[PDB]
Amino acid sequence: DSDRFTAFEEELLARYADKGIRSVDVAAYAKGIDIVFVAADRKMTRAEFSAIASRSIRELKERFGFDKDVPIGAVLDYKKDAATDTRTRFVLKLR
Ligand code: NA
Repeated sequence: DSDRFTAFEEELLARYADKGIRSVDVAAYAKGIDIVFVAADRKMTRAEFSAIASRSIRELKERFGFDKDVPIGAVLDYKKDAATDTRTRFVLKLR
């Protein structure tokens, strides 16, 4: 149960590691689900992130069977390392 999304997260991490992504988390709450990406840099444009997020959300929905009425969004954070506080770059609104 705790590991429901782990394999999926690991797959996405491995796919986007070359783009500075260091962690991926499927974060579910009452009103929606977000895929939370953490990068070690600020190089990705919004348009680039938006494409990565859109594909990951499509994949999430198909893989876990999330109905069309389940809002899903995505977040890109910049966290350089464990010595540095998180800064959020983009939040794509639950669609
Ligand atoms: Na993770």
